Amino acid sequence: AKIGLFYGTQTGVTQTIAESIQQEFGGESIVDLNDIANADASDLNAYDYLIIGCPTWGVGELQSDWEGIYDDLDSVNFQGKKVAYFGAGDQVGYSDNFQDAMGILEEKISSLGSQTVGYWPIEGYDFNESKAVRNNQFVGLAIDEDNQPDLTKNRIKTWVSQLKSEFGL
Ligand SMILES: Cc1cc2nc3c(=O)[nH]c(=O)nc-3n(C[C@H](O)[C@H](O)[C@H](O)COP(=O)(O)O)c2cc1C
Repeated sequence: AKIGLFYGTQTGVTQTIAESIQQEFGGESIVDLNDIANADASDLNAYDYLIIGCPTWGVGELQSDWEGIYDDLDSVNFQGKKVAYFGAGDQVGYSDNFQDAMGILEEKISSLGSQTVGYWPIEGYDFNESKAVRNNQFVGLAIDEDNQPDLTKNRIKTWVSQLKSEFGL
């Protein structure tokens, strides 16, 4: 597929969101799903369009599989590649670290010559601080199954429509 989606998950939510995103794009012919736990950093080189999914755990920390491959990211060819991001978080229980993991990954990957695409509005959420927020907007899709599960389906629909316009679809 032209789009490679790499996700990490601890309690399965980010994987379910990833599957939904793949479905919304049109399925396997359009988006390849890859669990970062079973990947080598070089696997990301096979795609020119990437989607990076990761939930936040601990206190604003990267999900363990992403944490484990983080130091290898600088060896990947991200030069001129368009990269989108999504994450699962809990804005009520972790208002000061909402979606910090997505922010950490974008901050690292965007510093490696890539182009972040898929910015998302912060207005549909209530939180205090987030490393995923730059210039008053999220660096990618923020999903909250703990507090806003009813909004997930339409958020994904909206975001994917937005991304197609930015991914050549
Ligand atoms: C112990 C614990 C720590 C968490 N830490 C954070 C955090 O710092 N920020 C946040 O946005 N959500 C945090 N969450 C919420 C998770 O990101 C959320 O439940 C998400 O759906 C988990 O996704 P996953 O199932 O893909 O692992 C935490 C939840 C728990 C139970």
